Amino acid sequence: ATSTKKLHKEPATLIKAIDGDTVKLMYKGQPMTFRLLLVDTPETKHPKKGVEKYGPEASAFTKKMVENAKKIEVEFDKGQRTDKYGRGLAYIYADGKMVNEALVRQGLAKVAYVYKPNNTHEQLLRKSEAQAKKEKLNIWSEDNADSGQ
Repeated sequence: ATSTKKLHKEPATLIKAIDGDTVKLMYKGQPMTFRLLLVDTPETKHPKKGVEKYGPEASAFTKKMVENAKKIEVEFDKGQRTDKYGRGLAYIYADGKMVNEALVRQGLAKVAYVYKPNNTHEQLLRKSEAQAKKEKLNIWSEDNADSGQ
């Protein structure tokens, strides 16, 4: 595949995360929001009696992986760069780990709708989503017995 790859990663710092998909990071010497591309997080405000499933989970792993990951790199996809709300459409890499591939392989986020041309790390997100569903992690842990009946 190519000789030395055609995509690189720029250095960025942490500023202030808000949700599991919305995270503010310092890039280009300026405060810019970043929305995990091809990623989707569950709402934690729908319920007023407190989330009993997984409300405060992706948000805690987002601020914990970004606050600890000293090497945070960002990689914009050849697709657009900013959504219509000024969101940084790209992928995050905490400690050389695809933050998006982590929340998805952990069973705390599903692959967001796929819209071309944004489709680079798509098949990869499909494999991680299948693993979480194959391990019954968090949301994928609904099977009770399914042994005959």
